[PDB]
Amino acid sequence: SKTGGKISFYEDRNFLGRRYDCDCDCADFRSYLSRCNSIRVEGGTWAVYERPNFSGHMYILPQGEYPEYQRWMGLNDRLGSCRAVHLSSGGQAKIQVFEKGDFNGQMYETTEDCPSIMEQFHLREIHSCKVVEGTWIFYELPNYRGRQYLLDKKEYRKPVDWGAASPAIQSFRRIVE
Amino acid sequence: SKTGGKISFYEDRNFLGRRYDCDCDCADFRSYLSRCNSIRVEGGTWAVYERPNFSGHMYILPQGEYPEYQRWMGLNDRLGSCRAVHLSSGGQAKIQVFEKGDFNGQMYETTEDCPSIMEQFHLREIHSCKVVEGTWIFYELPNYRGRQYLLDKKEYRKPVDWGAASPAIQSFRRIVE
Amino acid sequence: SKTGGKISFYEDRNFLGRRYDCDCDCADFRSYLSRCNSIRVEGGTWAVYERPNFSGHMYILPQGEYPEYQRWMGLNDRLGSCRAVHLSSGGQAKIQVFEKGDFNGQMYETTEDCPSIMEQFHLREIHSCKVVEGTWIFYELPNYRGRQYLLDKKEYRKPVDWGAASPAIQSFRRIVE
Amino acid sequence: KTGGKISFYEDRNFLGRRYDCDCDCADFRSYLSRCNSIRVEGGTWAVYERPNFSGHMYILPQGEYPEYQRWMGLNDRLGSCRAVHLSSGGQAKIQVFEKGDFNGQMYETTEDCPSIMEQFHLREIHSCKVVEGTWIFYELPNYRGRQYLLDKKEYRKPVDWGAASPAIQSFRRIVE
Amino acid sequence: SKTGGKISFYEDRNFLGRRYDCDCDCADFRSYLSRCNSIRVEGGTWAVYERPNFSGHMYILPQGEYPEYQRWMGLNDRLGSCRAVHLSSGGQAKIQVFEKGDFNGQMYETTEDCPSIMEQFHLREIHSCKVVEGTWIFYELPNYRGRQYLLDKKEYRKPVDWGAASPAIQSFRRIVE
Amino acid sequence: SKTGGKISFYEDRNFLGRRYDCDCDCADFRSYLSRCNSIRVEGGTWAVYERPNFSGHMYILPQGEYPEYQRWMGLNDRLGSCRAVHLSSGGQAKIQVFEKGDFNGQMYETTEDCPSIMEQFHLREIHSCKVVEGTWIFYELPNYRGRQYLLDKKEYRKPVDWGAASPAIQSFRRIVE
Amino acid sequence: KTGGKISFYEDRNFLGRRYDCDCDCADFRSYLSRCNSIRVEGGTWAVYERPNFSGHMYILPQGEYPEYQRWMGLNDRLGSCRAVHLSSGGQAKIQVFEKGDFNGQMYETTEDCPSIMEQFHLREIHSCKVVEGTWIFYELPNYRGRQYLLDKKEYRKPVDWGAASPAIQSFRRIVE
Amino acid sequence: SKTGGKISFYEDRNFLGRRYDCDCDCADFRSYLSRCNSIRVEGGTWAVYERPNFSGHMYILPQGEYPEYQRWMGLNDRLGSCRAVHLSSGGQAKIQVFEKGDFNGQMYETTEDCPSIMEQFHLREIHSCKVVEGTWIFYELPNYRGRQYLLDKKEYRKPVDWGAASPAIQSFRRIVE
Repeated sequence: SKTGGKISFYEDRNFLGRRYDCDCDCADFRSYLSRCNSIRVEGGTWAVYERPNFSGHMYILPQGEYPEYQRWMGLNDRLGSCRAVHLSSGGQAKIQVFEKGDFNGQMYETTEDCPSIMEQFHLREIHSCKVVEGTWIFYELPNYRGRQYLLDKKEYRKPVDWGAASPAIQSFRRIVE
Repeated sequence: SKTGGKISFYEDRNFLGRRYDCDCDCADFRSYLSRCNSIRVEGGTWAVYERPNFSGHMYILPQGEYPEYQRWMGLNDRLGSCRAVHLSSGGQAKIQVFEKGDFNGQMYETTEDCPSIMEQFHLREIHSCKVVEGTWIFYELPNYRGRQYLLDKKEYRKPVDWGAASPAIQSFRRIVE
Repeated sequence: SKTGGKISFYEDRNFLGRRYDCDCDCADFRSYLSRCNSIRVEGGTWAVYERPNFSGHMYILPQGEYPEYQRWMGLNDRLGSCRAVHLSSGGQAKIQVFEKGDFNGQMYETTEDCPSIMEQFHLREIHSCKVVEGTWIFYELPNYRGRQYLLDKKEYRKPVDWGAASPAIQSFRRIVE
Repeated sequence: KTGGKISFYEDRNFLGRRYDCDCDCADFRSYLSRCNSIRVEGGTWAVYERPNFSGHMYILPQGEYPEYQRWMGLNDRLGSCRAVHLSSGGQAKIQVFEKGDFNGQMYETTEDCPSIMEQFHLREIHSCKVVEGTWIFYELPNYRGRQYLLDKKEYRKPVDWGAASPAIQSFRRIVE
Repeated sequence: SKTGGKISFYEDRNFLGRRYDCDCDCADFRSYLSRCNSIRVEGGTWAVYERPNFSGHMYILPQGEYPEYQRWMGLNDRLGSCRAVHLSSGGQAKIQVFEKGDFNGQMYETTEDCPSIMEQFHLREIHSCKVVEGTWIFYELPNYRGRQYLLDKKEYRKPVDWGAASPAIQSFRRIVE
Repeated sequence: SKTGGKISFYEDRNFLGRRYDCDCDCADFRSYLSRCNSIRVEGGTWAVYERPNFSGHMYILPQGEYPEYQRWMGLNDRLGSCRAVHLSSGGQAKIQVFEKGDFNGQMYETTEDCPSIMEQFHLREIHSCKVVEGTWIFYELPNYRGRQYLLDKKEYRKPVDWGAASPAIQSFRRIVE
Repeated sequence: KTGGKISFYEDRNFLGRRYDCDCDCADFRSYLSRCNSIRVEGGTWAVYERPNFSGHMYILPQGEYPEYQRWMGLNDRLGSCRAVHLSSGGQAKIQVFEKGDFNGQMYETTEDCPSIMEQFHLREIHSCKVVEGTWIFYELPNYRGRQYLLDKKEYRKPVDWGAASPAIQSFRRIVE
Repeated sequence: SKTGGKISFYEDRNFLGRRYDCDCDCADFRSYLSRCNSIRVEGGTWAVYERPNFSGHMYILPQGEYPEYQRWMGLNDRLGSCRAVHLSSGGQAKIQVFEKGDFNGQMYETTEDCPSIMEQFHLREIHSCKVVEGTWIFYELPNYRGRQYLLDKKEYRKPVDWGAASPAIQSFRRIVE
């Protein structure tokens, strides 16, 4: 799963026999193993399928050590393909900003970035803000220059709550994983 | 929120001189480094600060290699604390579920896992569903048993749309990583 | 090659700036890098793309250390997706066996494995062979047991070139790994 | 070769004295008395009962072997191991022609081609078919221009692979 | 205070079932594990807690492997937060230094480094010294130059006792790790 | 230095030539290298000596990258032995406990552990405490059983400051690195 | 063998296409055109100008080589590498006698000894001297009891090594 | 062997309980483990001691997985110090060269290297040799340049058994690594 995601199939109970290892999708492994009867998932979370090419019944596995096929709700040692469930769509973040403080004045909501809040919003300062999802950097200047502040919480009622000595912030941007 | 992640500070530019490694949050390394002119971030995103105990001008450094401080928009060479940003992958994950097909009849919206549809809600079948944020697993039988189906951020107009030949679904989970 | 490849993209020349790493295919990394001017392939062979979703122009990158976008024949630094390339190990070996030593008798070829060459091909013993490519195991009996001998890509007139003098073999196998 | 390593235990269930190898060892009977379990983290390995690769011999893929009977072994008696360099590459073949997928013009040599016609007399290659391996076309010779990718298959048009003109002057093999 | 360190929690005993890795402080993993019956601590010392946000009954686990919770004197199987203990190696480090031999004459006690004896104190030579806590470096010339001598937690009755043929010492540092 | 401590010597400036690596003391390496002209210290802090068997002039090196022998204050490429400076003597911790709270009543000081504070100190409860060095676990019962509390700070004025709902603590113990 | 790996770069200063080996490769001219830098992370390696170990050949310890002239190389032309298994062990010899450090009783065979006198007729060994390697004495035979350790040296008393009685019945070699 | 050894001590049988790891000698680990009933040597060969400061009874432990104190012949679980053992690589090779092929001429031996065998031994060419043990390099000239050939532990009557037919060599070297 690209952050250490890997999964290892074994042909005997309790991690024995031949072992086959997979870092990505793999649409068939019936060549390497005849049967899979235990799995260790060291990284990530896997769709694992009975036949090859992602066919048959599907069982899914996160990090952990599975010594018997029944403790993934399996029904045979028949497995043939696996797909990594790659994580949530990054498109989940959102933020609310206010003109006056303590959530007063005109308030504007956005799931995207903001180069010049003067231009897209016609506000000079920002005195309070709720983060509803995600994490955000506040910039004192347009174009993501200047003093930086990190909004890793939920709500903020005046600029010092994000560690600013002034309401001068003029652009903001989301971080992603 | 807890995997590999590492930051390295060098006294001199181009990754030279005394070196200090932070693999989690450090509130004062001024006794190891007198200065920092170059950073390497092998993993994660970091907030570094000019002063210790996370104060002063702060910069965010993603993975990357920064041979002088002007590459992290640094003002000068004084840094003193480092904090690693957590970027919750377990954000919101909503799902809607209906008792009739094509989103008719009774319906619920949940944020959380459910070992028994007919316990927590009063639906025996499930015939349509909306996934709003995240990706979920549908189970044939109560308490996360039976055949599993996997449901990404889509809409599902009939049970056949998530694979299932039937509407016999009586538990569901959200994914986490 | 196998699934252990890994490629890393840098935003500046000489392996500097923000860095993104793949070990599997990435539909988009435009939400991670503004540009790309150096690449480091640590494993595998990769196909890289100007645009997300594998559109645009395509450059092929083998293992090595690429300090500039012109050292992979690129037209500029706009890349947006990548995807590892495979080398057909499910179709990378055949064999030619021979009833009489030094290629007398009649010539029997396959690219599959053979359980009981009696059952499949109607010979009692194998006296010669040339292997097209691949590595192969002979066993004494049909069920793949008994003494085993292995055969790298070459030409053996008499059973002495592999590990015995008895002609007794009744099963053979290509090995994928 | 890449990341291969094998471990021999004098006792079953991966206990006792343990001796590790990642290339070949012609005799390790001095380090190891018996051998009743093996771990193979990477690669496939040939294991010989006696030193310098003699005696009965077993193959073992990666996997975990707690008894000698699990690798079909006869006793606990083994003393040398060779790693098997499975032939990587060597199957890339080709074929070309200046008209549409017909045995008219031909060319079947498994080297490289910096020039459409210097490395083999031909104006422009109009279609092709590999017999194994993966090959790369280059819109202009000495391997410049638009890169294009072909897997072991048959082609019948410069649009059966993604391109515009039949403009094609170079062909290179891949190995991994 | 910042090197490798890792803790692993298993849903089931003897290191089995779903697994969760903490390499720095985690304030709530109840959404990854419903339980924990076995822990592995590869690095560092940890505080784990029954409830999230570091509350409830707490246990300290050093490096080790704990196959049931009764091995960490656990009361039951509910754990929810993990915090890594910092054990400051840069504790106190005092040194005394005299202008005469055998601890006679003017003398100072310091906790901190000193680029010039004859700047901060008014001694040209240094002829005796006591190391109270820690280990220090003596330098021939001011500003951490010249020949270095190394001084562990000992007493030093004359300059010859720390190696030096002379008393020409005019800077010193403490060690840090 | 046993927590990842390693050092690498190179026979050319800027990390080139033959490289020799050392995890422990090494009383000679003039066989492997003729000259050392750059060093990378990846772990720990090293005494490094001019001749073999820890002889000649001594230079010491912490973590960092030293491309020229002069930037460790060297004078030649002559080096022959190295010793790891292993960290501070663990014997630095100390703690003060009080009968009444806010540092009242009889007060007892100890640099060692305490099995039964009733027996060694004849105190039933402990209502306040200063840690002067080290880190300590408080036990509600004798013999290090019972509820655990962690004193990772400096001073504490009533039991809840170490998270206790009661003054019932009866043994305490130091942690070491 | 243990942890050895070598990297060949087509370009100087560790750039270009790069091919890695940790066992031997008989020919890698297909993966690598030229070679102008090498990195050797582990082990010592023999590098041959031509395939299957032919041509001129250079040794390279671990180290970092940015030019071919840094390994005394003649060109950029090389195509195969063997890892050199430096002989580990093989020098442990011995000698024993029942009186005090005198060539009276003798015994010089470089195997093991579970029994003071069955594996070689002698009551108790009273002193000894190894000619190389490191050996271990055992207070009682079949290698039980107080262990004692001898480096390549000469001894002249069961107190020249740390023990009480001259009680000594077993001797075992070490290899690492 | 070399410096890459590593041994790990467990307080319970079957590699359980608290664990301490060494890669270099440890005068005391009684401040870390109450007991020891299983050991894991991952590299090297180790000498372990009942008491700190290498006193008490001594057990020698080669690479392997020791689940019980009786499987290293111990008398109980009180161990308190350890220290790696070396294998004399500064005295592990000699050679015997020969003026005339197949051991005619007179017999010249050393265990050192030889720069100019002309200067040292008064021969123009080397026609035979047997190597006692060790690996050796012949060069064409005295300064260790020219063509090189290597020689593993064996017996070569004519210069054909090593890589040439010309007798021209004037320098040779034992290699330590």
